Amino acid sequence: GSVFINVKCRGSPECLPKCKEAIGKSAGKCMNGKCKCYP
Repeated sequence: GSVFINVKCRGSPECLPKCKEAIGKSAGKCMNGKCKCYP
């Protein structure tokens, strides 16, 4: 499962820097309006 973060998004690319800062990897997607990250 992905790591859920409380950061809203309208597409997946914007999540990559948010994920990198939250969990340390530029790996993620926007799902149901919030970023999901993969450590």
